[PDB]
Amino acid sequence: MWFGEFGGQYVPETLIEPLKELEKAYKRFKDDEEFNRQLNYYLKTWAGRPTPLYYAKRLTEKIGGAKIYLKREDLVHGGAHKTNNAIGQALLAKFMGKTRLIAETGAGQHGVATAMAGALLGMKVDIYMGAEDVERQKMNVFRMKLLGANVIPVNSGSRTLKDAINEALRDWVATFEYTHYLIGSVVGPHPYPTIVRDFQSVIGREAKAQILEAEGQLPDVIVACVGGGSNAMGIFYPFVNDKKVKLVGVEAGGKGLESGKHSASLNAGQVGVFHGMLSYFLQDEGQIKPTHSIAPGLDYPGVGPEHAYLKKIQRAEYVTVTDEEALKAFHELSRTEGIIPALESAHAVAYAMKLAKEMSRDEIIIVNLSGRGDKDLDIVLKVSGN
Amino acid sequence: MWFGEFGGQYVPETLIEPLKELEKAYKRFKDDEEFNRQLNYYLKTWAGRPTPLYYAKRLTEKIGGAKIYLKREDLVHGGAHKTNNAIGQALLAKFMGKTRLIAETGAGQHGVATAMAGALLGMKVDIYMGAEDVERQKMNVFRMKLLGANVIPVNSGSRTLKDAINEALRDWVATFEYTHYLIGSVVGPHPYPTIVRDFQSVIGREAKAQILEAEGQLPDVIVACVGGGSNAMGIFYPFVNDKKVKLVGVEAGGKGLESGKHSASLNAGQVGVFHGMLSYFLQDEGQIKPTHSIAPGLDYPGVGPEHAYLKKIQRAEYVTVTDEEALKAFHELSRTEGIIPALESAHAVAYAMKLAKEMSRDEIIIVNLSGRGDKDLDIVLKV
Ligand SMILES: N[C@@H](Cc1c[nH]c2ccccc12)C(=O)O
Ligand SMILES: N[C@@H](Cc1c[nH]c2ccccc12)C(=O)O
Ligand code: NA
Ligand code: NA
Repeated sequence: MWFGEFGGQYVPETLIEPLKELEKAYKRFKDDEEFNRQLNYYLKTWAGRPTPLYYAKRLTEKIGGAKIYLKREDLVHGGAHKTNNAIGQALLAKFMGKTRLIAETGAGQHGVATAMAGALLGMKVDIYMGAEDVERQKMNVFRMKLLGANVIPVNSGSRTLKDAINEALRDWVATFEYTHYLIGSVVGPHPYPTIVRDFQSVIGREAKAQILEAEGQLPDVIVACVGGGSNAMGIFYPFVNDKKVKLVGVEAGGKGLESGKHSASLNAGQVGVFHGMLSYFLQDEGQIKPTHSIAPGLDYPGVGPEHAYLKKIQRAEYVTVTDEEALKAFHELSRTEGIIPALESAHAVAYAMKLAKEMSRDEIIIVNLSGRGDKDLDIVLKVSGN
Repeated sequence: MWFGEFGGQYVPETLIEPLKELEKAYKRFKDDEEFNRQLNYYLKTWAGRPTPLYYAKRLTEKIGGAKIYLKREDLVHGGAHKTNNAIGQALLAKFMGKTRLIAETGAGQHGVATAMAGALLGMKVDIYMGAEDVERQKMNVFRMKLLGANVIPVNSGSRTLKDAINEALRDWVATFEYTHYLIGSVVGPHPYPTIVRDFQSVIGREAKAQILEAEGQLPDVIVACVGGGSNAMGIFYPFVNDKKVKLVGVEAGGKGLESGKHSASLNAGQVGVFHGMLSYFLQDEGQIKPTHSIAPGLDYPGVGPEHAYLKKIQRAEYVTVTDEEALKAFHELSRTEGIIPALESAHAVAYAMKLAKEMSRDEIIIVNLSGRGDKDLDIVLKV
């Protein structure tokens, strides 16, 4: 439930029952033979795992520093690592006898992944989405609709991701007997930060074997972008006990840290309690403060408790990258390696490039390439221009 | 060079030298140990091969007949099978000492695949694209520029794919010393229909191994959509000598075969020489007729000569599906399996659905799901 001081279950008593039931089911199924057979089979045949680990030789040579490898989560079905979590939890839901999935989304990407897994497993899917986000993510909303899901605009509060999570929890209180709340990152009340991390850990287990195969040793650094923290947790977690492996999380610096238009909770936020967890949040009077990133998956005012924990014990370092740096990295990866990254992933690429220049040519960086940039084309067209 | 009577090399003198140099380079490198190390490496670590073979359980049970498996070329880097050919020909070009790629595109999908492969290997890339297609494919155009390619609008003729291929050929004649012309499907003069089919055959080889693992037998039917024919040849070719495996190719029926708006060359075209090859072409006083499909990859007025051959010897059957049926299958796959298919691929899905209803529950159909539908979201929305 806790990662040091961070985590917990700060919810009304009406959620205690659904959360206890989910904990019990997960403890039962997580190591179950049949559950893991089916999950692996879907991950393989439907999602396309394993993803490759790709040596970005041109990019490495251009920078003239450490070797840069990309863990190619951009190749998973759906175009992002979120699918690994959507399948794991949807399958758990199905083993729990649930017939409906609900989920929040802000960028839309989780909503799509949820819709895809619910279509796969024959479940009803309802997606809560703040109205400001719906307006800004018309194509992802359309994807969710083609996939058979219903999108429910949330008009309360600030009409964004924080408010969609709050509305989804209210729904789950009334519907948990047949509904599973499929949370999209390593956030929320226990057992969600644990479960989502466990479903994303496949990324690091694969990357560890692949890098051993490619280079005969562990990497010197692993770099991942941090919104809520699930792609980073998925790649970090199997290297947590390999003490020589540096772990770097990259937050959204937005228009700059001193601009106030960023989303860097670990860098600039303060301890707080929302959405059932004690973690770092960006807040003013204890209110959640508006956040921004050019990468819409990075725009959440909190961060997962397990990251707060790794930061506190100094197991992992957390840095920031601006919108402009990320954008430059997005263009550079496209032109240099023929890989169009998600703007989220482009944050991690931008930090890696900086980092590589300072290291020696026999050192190794693995970047988690959390998604592909098709979803971002409209935004990049508007901001970069034609 | 020929498939039965089809194919060939019917080009001006000025194209002979480039084609014969390509053909020698191909002979040299196709089985070369280093060339195949490099190919396999890029296909694995950059493209993501192998792609999985997926049992479409919900769809199969709903229809109630044959089991439907999908060969998931939607999961290749770039979201379509074109990447296999783009890699293989770009790498060839690189081994030949070329520094530049040119390529035609209509739908923009080949233009993107070529741009990606050029970027990967550090080549210059110029894409020839009919002005008509440029205006309908804003996002693919954008993709190509992000990948560092240049897009050259073509304003001659009808300003569509056939004209792009013409201009690319004219450029290649001038530039082949340092440029490779990376053609997009199993069409053109020898050795292109062979080279493209050889670089797609990986699809069939994987699918063969994968269906044996899954079901312990070969399939009853393999179904693929057919524009120029490359995804279909890639999946068919390794099964050509397995005499019990039926091969079905699905052409764009457009607004109906009666309607004048379709791209069903094998089904309603006539044999003719165009783009250096004898094959089936849709023709009016003998000029190449305008063509149409909702799936922009299926709108070439010709078809690859290896298909013309397979049809003639009756080793494969060719059918058509309309725009309407393809769009219904696009929606059905999305809702039932959580896979949004390319509108090209949705033609094969739509036919496999029809076929499956008529077949037994222990029979097996493999559909080549040649692409994902992200690229098609604008046009499906705009509808
Ligand atoms: N907004 C993103 C990522 C996301 C989903 N749920 C979250 C919860 C916390 C932080 C980020 C997220 C999306 O919906 O695709
Ligand atoms: N027009 C499609 C497919 C294509 C490329 N070249 C071709 C030649 C023949 C037939 C089809 C094609 C594209 O460009 O992506
Ligand atoms: Na944050
Ligand atoms: Na045709």
